[PDB]
Amino acid sequence: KPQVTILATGGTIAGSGESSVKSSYSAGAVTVDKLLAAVPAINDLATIKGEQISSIGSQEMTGKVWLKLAKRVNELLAQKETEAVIITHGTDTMEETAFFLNLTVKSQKPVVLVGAMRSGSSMSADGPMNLYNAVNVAINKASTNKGVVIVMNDEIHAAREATKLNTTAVNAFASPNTGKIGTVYYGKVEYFTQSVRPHTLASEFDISKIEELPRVDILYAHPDDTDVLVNAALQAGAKGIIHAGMGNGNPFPLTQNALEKAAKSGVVVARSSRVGSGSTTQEAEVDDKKLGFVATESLNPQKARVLLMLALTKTSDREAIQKIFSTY
Amino acid sequence: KPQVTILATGGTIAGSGESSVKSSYSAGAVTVDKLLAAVPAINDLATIKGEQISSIGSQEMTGKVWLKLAKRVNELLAQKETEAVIITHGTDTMEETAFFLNLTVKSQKPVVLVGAMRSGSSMSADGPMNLYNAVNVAINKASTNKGVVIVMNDEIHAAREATKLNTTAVNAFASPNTGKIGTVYYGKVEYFTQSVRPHTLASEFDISKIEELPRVDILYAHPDDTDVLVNAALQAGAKGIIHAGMGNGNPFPLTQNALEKAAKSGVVVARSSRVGSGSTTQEAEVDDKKLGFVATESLNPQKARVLLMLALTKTSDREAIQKIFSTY
Amino acid sequence: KPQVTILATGGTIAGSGESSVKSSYSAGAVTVDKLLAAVPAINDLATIKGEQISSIGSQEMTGKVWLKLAKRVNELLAQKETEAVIITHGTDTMEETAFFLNLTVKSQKPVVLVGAMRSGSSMSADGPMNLYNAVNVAINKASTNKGVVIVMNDEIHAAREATKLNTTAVNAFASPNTGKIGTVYYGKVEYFTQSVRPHTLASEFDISKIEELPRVDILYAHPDDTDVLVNAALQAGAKGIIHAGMGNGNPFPLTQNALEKAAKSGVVVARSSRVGSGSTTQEAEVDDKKLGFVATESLNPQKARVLLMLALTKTSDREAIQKIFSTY
Amino acid sequence: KPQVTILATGGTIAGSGESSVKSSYSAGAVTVDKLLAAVPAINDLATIKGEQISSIGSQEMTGKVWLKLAKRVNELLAQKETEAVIITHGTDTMEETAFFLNLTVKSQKPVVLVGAMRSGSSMSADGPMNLYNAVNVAINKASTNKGVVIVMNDEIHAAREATKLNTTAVNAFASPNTGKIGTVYYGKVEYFTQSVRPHTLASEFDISKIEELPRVDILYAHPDDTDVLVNAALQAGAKGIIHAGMGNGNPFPLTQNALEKAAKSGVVVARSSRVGSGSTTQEAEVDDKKLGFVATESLNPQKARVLLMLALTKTSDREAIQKIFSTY
Ligand SMILES: N[C@@H](CC(=O)O)C(=O)O
Ligand SMILES: N[C@@H](CC(=O)O)C(=O)O
Ligand SMILES: N[C@@H](CC(=O)O)C(=O)O
Ligand SMILES: N[C@@H](CC(=O)O)C(=O)O
Repeated sequence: KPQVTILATGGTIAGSGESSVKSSYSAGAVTVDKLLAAVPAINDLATIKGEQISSIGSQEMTGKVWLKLAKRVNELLAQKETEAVIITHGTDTMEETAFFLNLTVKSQKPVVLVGAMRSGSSMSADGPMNLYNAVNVAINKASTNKGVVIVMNDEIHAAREATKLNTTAVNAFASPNTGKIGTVYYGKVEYFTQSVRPHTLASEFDISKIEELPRVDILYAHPDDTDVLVNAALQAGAKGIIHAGMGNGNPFPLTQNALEKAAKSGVVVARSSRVGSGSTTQEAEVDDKKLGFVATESLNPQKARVLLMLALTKTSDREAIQKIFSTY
Repeated sequence: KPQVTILATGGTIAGSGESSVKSSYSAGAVTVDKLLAAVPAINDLATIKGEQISSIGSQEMTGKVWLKLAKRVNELLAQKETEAVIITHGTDTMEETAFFLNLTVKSQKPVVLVGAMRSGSSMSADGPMNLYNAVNVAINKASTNKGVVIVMNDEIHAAREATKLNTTAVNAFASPNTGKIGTVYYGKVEYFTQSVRPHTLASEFDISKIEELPRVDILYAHPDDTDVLVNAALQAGAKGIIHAGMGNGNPFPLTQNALEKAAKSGVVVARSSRVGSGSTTQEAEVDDKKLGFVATESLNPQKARVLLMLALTKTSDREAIQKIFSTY
Repeated sequence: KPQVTILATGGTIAGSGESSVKSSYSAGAVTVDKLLAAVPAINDLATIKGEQISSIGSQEMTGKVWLKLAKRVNELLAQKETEAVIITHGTDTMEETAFFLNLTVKSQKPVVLVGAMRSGSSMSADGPMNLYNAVNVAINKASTNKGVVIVMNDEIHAAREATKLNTTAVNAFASPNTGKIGTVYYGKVEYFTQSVRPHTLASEFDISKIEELPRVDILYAHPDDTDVLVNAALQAGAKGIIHAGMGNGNPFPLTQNALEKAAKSGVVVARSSRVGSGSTTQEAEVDDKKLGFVATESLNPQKARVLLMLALTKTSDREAIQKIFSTY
Repeated sequence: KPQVTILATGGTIAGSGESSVKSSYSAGAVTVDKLLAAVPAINDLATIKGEQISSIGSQEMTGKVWLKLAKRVNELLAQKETEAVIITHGTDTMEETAFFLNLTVKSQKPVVLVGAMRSGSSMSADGPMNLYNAVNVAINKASTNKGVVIVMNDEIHAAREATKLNTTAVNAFASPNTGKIGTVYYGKVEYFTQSVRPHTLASEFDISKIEELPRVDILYAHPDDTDVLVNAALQAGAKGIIHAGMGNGNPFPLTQNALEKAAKSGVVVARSSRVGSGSTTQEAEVDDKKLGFVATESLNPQKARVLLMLALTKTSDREAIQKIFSTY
């Protein structure tokens, strides 16, 4: 059987309450032992080890945990015995973690993120099936060199493309600019596409000596907008600002003036959009070269923030950062 | 022929350059005369008058223009001769203006907003067809008491439900929580549903004596979030804050603490979501009663902001504002 | 507590195996007693009675069962004590049954159809939550006069609009031309729209004395198509044919010739589309008046078949049937 | 400039009426000269030659035209000077032609299909932009070895995945199981994914000596279904039958019996679904091995028909054809 490590970042996503007997096997973490008792079929698929990386809701995630997680995944995948890693994660910020890992994990071995939109104690809990399917995706031969993926609701999503698009639905994850790369239905894994954007082993980013990430704020645009939030971000030491613009990345005029001042001060200003899908394009209404801004193209604000944080570990140059957005 | 007024808020959405002869008829505004020359078939459908309300891109919209527009629409629809109004508008913030009018226009006569995702001078410009269809919707007997609608890409969307969900596509408008209420295909209008949430003549809001709207800021949530933007909004005199939360409206802990302090000071804090669709629900992970927050339910951040601005013209009471979010 | 009857058309959609004790209460049907044991929370919401109408997979449905079901629902809802009916049904043809009931049930009281895309013995079975939500929708005051609805995956779909759009997903039901009319999330029911097309008490159709429905076949169009299936339908005594055309209802020329001959013989030919969404329109490429065909407008082939079957109980007149398609 | 050939299969998709002067250049086909006059910017991108392959609406397409087109495309792409082919085509059956070419063109050079949902003479015609973008996709370096693509509405779709999913909308094309592989916005081409299913140079099929394709019929399933259409297809010499089944490919019992008899006679029976998306899976409710059927997995009925036609040029063996459906 293949060997896989499950890294937990919070509580259990499958099952509820205490186990009906004390397991003889310890996987290495109580959360993971609880998963193996809730979804016993996973033991027939792989030898499972477990680790508790953090113990939080995903809305409490920080860069410090991202760095810890990425360094550990890199260590685990460098081991000959370890065939893949599965990370159990809260759904709220799963897309941000997945995208961060997709640029920092230096391996072709599968890395699968999975969660649950319903509590494990709920009627019709989705966690058990989501986990079972995640293990099957982690051990599949075709999963190699696909990048980091999210497995939810019988679907396999590329980390660059995935987002949570609904507050409550079991089918909340989507890839609105490209679609799922594959499917997993009662453990049967099939891929139909793959990303052509560089990831994992092909990424230029290396976080192995980084202890803290650069500060990047996100602003939400609207009619009758303001300069005071730009100013407060600058005052708090923001190294970058993602602006979630109206339509195709458009600012209100007062805010634009403030962003232009931020960019001149050396804070990188990257234009995204509040709309949900599509590219925030170059050479539309905003003269990015004249103002000193980067266009984020086909991302969203929260994933753009992750990429700009990584870029800022290397450079604050506008052209070099535009090239990063136009590559990854 | 029915009499309709077209109100322009910027430039032409159809045609490009100068007219091939000087019209004998003036509709009342040069922009509208240019529309009638670009889409001459509309003159066979209605007697068209025109007015220029503002001359801006929609990313430059302000509450002052919203108030001017709402008061003028109410004046026009009070005239016996005027059967409907059409408003030409930039796409970026069309959903905000439409939602504002849906709660402030005191009439059952149709109010249609229309725009264009491509320039009128572009190949395959969408403005001419969008406008032709908009006039057909405005004059249709079934359009009475539907509320304010957006007509784009052969679709009729209810203002409560409509949003721009893509940066560039001609089909960028959607109603992600309910779908379009009708269709309009080469001018043939058909309704399949109507909103059951109160609007227009049934709305409690009245802006006839309001000269300035309450300040309401929007915040974009993310991992490793901050208190400084909350604090800057408070300092700039925000009467309300929309928080675009992670997942089902969840804040990061530092931010939650700052929002709790805002709410205690009498600034209304309303929880929405950054995700794009679904309800930001009551009685999920955030104890709204204990912290002093409102749940915005099935809106999005930018329409929640419009409703909170209107609510704040009447009250800052938490319970009363929750009832308003649960009604409209 | 309100009184509701659950009518089963096959097996259980929630739970698996035998009950852990023999219930003292009999609801009136073993399948329903099994549902009450699998989802005990439903007993706190309503007094439940049960009946077994048929015992089949939905792919085995026949007009005979539709007639039995419709007559029984009409009898139950005529009783003062009965507040609503819930029908448990296989997903495959749930849309056809729902649409048939929406034109034949002469009552404003709620009629809710519900099923499960996963077996009740599966990990993460959706039936328990789907049923719980269905009962909550059946007892809600706002559900009155909404027509027949389908409740799946936390969504409320109007029967006229609903379809199964995916082979396996828990989120397979959709309303592709209009969207869901409401939501139901852990039993909390909210409506946002309603149909404006006539249904239930406002329908002209009455099946109380009908023992067998007219035969209507469906044909699937494609390049290099044929006349032999039209001919075989005619030979088998088809009273109507739904043609699932290419694009906006277009036939291949050989097939068109055969359909024109069918229509001249008195068999009603109604044009739908194989594409999945949108209206099959009048006055596009096919001259329906000259050829003797009906355009089905905003339906799909299988729901068009249901409406044409009902129309054929009354008339074979082309204009009268076009009016039926353009009304319901 | 790169040299590209445009092959027309019907009339012009852009422009309308006569040219304002007689061109000095002939591209080689009057339809193509009319395109170059309607969209003159294309002449700055490439040296364009033109050919008229057929003169029909796409609803009149036959296997004979598919064979002529595939052989000609193979001849052209074997020429050193020819960098790509563009094919103008009716939208109704564009997905079938594209899928056929994707399995029969023996080249990595780009092959782009393009059409228009509105007439060139319409207001807001989409053909001019669609064609401009199609030429930009054809000449882009990243378009090599992507397989055959459909370019519509600013989107690049893989032929294996693309379908017309709406009767009338300009955004009618979709890839419901995977999404678009790239974008093209005012000629700026970007790819985000590529198909991992074999195509073009990697396909086993070769049509160079085939003069007529095997007959394959499609049947539309429904409640109270019949055996007479199966029987008529057999009688007309069908070598294969695609069954568009209820839900996950389920037949009605009478029909299943007739299909079992067909399969025993050596007619290949392949199960697809009427639903619109998802896989028609193996090992669900239908025992394919026992009955002698193939599961078409993640296609739709009309593309399953194209693949079964090509499979039947080589074999009628059940297992071998299941492998073909599981590969391509
Ligand atoms: N708030 C939870 C949501 C979930 O996991 O569904 C989390 O993000 O940790
Ligand atoms: N930025 C423009 C976009 C458009 O109209 O499409 C506006 O909102 O005014
Ligand atoms: N074939 C089953 C499918 C389901 O219920 O999910 C039925 O239609 O009865
Ligand atoms: N019926 C036309 C439709 C179009 O091109 O949009 C065809 O397929 O040729």
